[PDB]
Amino acid sequence: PLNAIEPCVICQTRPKNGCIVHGKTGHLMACFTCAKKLKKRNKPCPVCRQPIQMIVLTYFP
Amino acid sequence: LPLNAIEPCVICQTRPKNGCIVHGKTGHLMACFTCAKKLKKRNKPCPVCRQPIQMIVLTYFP
Ligand SMILES: [Cl-]
Ligand SMILES: [Cl-]
Ligand SMILES: [Zn+2]
Ligand SMILES: [Zn+2]
Ligand SMILES: [Zn+2]
Ligand SMILES: [Zn+2]
Repeated sequence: PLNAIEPCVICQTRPKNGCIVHGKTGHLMACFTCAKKLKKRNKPCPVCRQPIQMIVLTYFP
Repeated sequence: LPLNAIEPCVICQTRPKNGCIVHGKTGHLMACFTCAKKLKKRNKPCPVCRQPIQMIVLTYFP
């Protein structure tokens, strides 16, 4: 996934570490800060429009 | 920026890192969904932090 290393598609600054979770699937295209704002404002997933169940701060060990 | 995100699953060394191991509010992404599901199914902890595995999230990269 060559886009995994590109910046947050919302702020184009921070890395993609704000995983938007819904059930057993996640869309990772946004930083924790950007993804938390969406959760806080009760917005859906930007790409699939499923509700945001949680934000997971994603590390690549 | 996490340049290691595009390296393969550290377990099978084949499939991409799309098996996010979730525990509390954090996730360790270093394994494919297949490999991460086997760990969860067999009730193993997170390979790198040993926290219990709450869930595996099949991670897509829009
Ligand atoms: Cl959250
Ligand atoms: Cl699971
Ligand atoms: Zn952002
Ligand atoms: Zn989504
Ligand atoms: Zn694997
Ligand atoms: Zn862990």
